[PDB]
Amino acid sequence: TYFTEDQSVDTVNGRMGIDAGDRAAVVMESLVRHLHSFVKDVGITQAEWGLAIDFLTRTGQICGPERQEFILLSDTLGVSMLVDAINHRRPTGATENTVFGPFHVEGAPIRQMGDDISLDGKGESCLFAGQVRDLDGHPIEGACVDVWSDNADGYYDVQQPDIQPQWNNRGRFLTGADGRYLFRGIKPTAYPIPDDGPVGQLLDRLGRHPYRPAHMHFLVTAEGCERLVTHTFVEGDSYLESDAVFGVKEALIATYDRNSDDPATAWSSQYDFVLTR
Amino acid sequence: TYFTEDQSVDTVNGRMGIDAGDRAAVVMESLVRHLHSFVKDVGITQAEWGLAIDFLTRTGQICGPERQEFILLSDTLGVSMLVDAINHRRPTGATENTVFGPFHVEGAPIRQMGDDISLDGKGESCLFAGQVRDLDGHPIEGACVDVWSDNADGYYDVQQPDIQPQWNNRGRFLTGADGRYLFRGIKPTAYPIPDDGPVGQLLDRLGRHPYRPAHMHFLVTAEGCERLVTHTFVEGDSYLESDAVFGVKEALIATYDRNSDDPATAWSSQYDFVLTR
Ligand SMILES: CCCCCCCCCCCCCCCCCCCC(=O)O[C@H](COC(=O)CCCCCCCCCCCCCC)COP(=O)(O)OCCN
Ligand SMILES: CCCCCCCCCCCCCCCCCCCC(=O)O[C@H](COC(=O)CCCCCCCCCCCCCC)COP(=O)(O)OCCN
Ligand SMILES: [Fe+3]
Ligand SMILES: [Fe+3]
Repeated sequence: TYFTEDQSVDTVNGRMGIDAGDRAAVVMESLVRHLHSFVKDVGITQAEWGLAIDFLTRTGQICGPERQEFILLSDTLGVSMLVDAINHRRPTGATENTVFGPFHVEGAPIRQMGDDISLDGKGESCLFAGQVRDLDGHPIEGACVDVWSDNADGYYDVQQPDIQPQWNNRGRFLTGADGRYLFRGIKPTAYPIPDDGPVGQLLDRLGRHPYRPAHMHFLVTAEGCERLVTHTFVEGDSYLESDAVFGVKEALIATYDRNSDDPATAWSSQYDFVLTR
Repeated sequence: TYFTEDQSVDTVNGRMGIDAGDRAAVVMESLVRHLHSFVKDVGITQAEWGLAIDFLTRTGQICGPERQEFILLSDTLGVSMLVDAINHRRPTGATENTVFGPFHVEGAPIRQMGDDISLDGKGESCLFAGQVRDLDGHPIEGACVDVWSDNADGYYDVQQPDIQPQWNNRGRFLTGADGRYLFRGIKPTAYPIPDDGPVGQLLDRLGRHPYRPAHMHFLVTAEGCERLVTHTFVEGDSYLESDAVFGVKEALIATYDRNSDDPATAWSSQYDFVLTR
């Protein structure tokens, strides 16, 4: 007949004109099924529906050059981490992926080893070093170590374009024959995700804080290897067990050593990445 | 301790700081549960995730004074009809609700009975008439009949702000003691929902058309009665069995009679509304 509540799912899915084995049909069949199930499960009202419409609208409207509020929504509802988890499984011993987040920027300067990526000098100086190897234990020559962090104010460069220098706490480093990287930066600082839009509103309404534990992002790539999209977390950070975006993994926690002794930098963090074929 | 695929839902929901019985917690618990189930069900890829982010973003960004693309998305996935369905359980004999759609505009001119709502004179003239009553059969005095339709070009006034006169095919009528309404308009025309944004892209990808059968919208309100948000459909419209927004109900299909004899209007359509509660 016409639409009924009991046949809502079949009614909507049955309008599709594409073959059932087309990937879009498989995805959309499940999306509609789950969406209808949700609405029925909690009895979404007309007013609640209107709230949702308004929220989704504002979420897209606040997106633009320096802000991806839909990524933040995905991130804070654990969707991003879940997508990473089911797609980027790897053997024991290989460094684990985690949530990408929205603040990677392609085409960062290719810098020299030992260069200082902290261009505004805000934070405590830190020496970052380690080795890229394959799963069989061999250093990889010509791996690209693409790194990004916030500054001491809790912001990535792209969040404060007219304040932070371009490429602040960003750089790309290409390993030599020994697989080693080394650069100077600052010790990362815990930061709230942008909380002045819908995502911040929702966290507030759920009695959730917006913070992530301090971390340095590493995107490590090499010919013939799976792309490693990860971060290292500052050991001891108070938010390690309450990351707003669910990104922490035990093995990604990095030690930070205080350097009275080597006063080139105040801190050092050593961390080795292991890629798979 | 940390996020795992198999504990993804508990991990995310467990961060809520509000009481389990708070409406936001009930809704969001189910939203996260269903959203994670969906992602797992069909194995959303990183690329698919990225496509969704972009799509949701564009959907919100194209919203504005004259277009609610999130409503259209809700409508075309059957969510709007479903929310209307589960929030109404009216008695036998009361006129049924259906999908609101995005084109109602508050504060339409209060017109006299017999006034013509068709200001651009595009379409075949039609006389619309009927009676508002209660379930016991008594006319309702002082009901407001708030009506809106497209013009012959298949657009609501707000979709062509520089072309259509303001309030074209819109008006509010207040019933007298006999409960009767009467106005002149045009016979409505089948129309595609706006198909140049994400929603149109999606329908195209699913091999679905963007069309609705011809209809006149009626929002009927009265003191002490449930708000009636409905439409009447043009009998015999070839899209009655394939409404893009699933809004058709048998009882809302209206008969249209041709008037050779009184060529004041070409057509007349008589339809009574029965309010409840
Ligand atoms: C294509 C389909 C599109 C439509 C699909 C429908 C989806 C429905 C799911 C969302 C429904 C959630 C809303 C539940 C409302 C009740 C509890 C939460 C908020 C609530 O209390 O509502 C209001 C306040 O909310 C606030 O101030 C903050 C709430 C923020 C908005 C609600 C959450 C948005 C939904 C998240 C997006 C969906 C995820 C994307 C995949 C006012 O009520 P009150 O009781 O506080 O007032 C009394 C004070 N005097
Ligand atoms: C919290 C945020 C969550 C973040 C998102 C994660 C959730 C996963 C959602 C995944 C949806 C992807 C499904 C699309 C199928 C793609 C695979 C088929 C092959 C292909 O490339 O087709 C594209 C289809 O994508 C398209 O048509 C573009 C994608 C459109 C799908 C998005 C619909 C989402 C519904 C939102 C409801 C709100 C829920 C609130 C609780 C072509 O591209 P094309 O078709 O454009 O080109 C043609 C113009 N006809
Ligand atoms: Fe980050
Ligand atoms: Fe309409």
